[PDB]
Amino acid sequence: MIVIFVDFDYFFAQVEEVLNPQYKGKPLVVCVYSSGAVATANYEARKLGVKAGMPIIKAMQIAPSAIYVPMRKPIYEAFSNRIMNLLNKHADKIEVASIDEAYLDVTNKVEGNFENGIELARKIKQEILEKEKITVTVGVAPNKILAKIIADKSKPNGLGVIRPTEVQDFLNELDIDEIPGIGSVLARRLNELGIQKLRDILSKNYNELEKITGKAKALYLLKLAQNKYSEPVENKSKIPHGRIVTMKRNSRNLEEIKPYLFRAIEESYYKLDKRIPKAIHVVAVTEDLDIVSRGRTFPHGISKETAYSESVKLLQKILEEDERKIRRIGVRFSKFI
DNA sequence: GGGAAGCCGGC
DNA sequence: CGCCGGCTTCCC
Ligand SMILES: [Ca+2]
Repeated sequence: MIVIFVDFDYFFAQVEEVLNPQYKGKPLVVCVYSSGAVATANYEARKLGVKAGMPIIKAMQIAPSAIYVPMRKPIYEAFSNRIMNLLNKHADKIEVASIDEAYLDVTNKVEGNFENGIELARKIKQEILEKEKITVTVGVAPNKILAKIIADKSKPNGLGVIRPTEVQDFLNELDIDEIPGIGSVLARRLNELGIQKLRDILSKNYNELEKITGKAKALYLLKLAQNKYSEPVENKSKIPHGRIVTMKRNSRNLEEIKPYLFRAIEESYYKLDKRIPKAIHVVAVTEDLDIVSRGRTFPHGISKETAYSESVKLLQKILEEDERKIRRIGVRFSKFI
């Protein structure tokens, strides 16, 4: 398999500089409100210590010279959509992982030769750069997971590569904390059990391991540690779809809300097109503007009716638990196929 | 079935 | 930047 993973560097900030070039070379911080937080920081801003998730208040007191802009999501979606469309032209299959990440299966495209894959990846960085002035990072590897890992090692504006010949040697010297699913709490204690690198997984009690990691993840690590891990690039998009409609007025009455919720399972569902969700979320935004959501997960796609049936059920649950008044109601679909 | 808990990771 | 939206597993 030949996977190219493409990661748009600090995408929201890059989009702002492309739109407003006078922002280039000065700190720029993109802000998100739900006090607000940093969604993205450009280079000069990051260089001063501004990080994603940081409260705007703390950011200002380390980058007072930064320009702080509000997040303009619809326009970032427009750029992303365009770049995704550049991508799928070069791919057999493309998995959109988020607004700024995509995995391309180009196996059948470079006629199976990893070398022409690397060059394809170059052409792809250059194309995006010429046409959209967006710099991206790419990783080229035999699978999705390796492609990502080496991509993150190559930040920013990079091109990282793990040749099929190098896979085993690479997997071997790989620290355990560099592995997705392995956060701080359990890296800490895989270390306490003598596991420092992914190879150490091979030489361990599978039961003393299992009891802290979990069955499915122990499996994951084993399969990974022996180059027997491979999940395919599914041709799809993981970006949640849905819309939230503003109501006539505040309401906590199930029957007043019900049709509003029912109509959102149209205004979005038409735009949903071919893809089929496994998860439903009713999103309620209070008069307070707080977000109250009840999601459920079903190992089955979602017909128009399977929504309604579980829709109001979840709307119930929301009303039956929160006391706040509700101003807008909506729906979010995820886990597509 | 589905809520509580712990963990990961994106923001 | 330390917090809370998805997944997995424990528990009732
Ligand atoms: Ca990233």
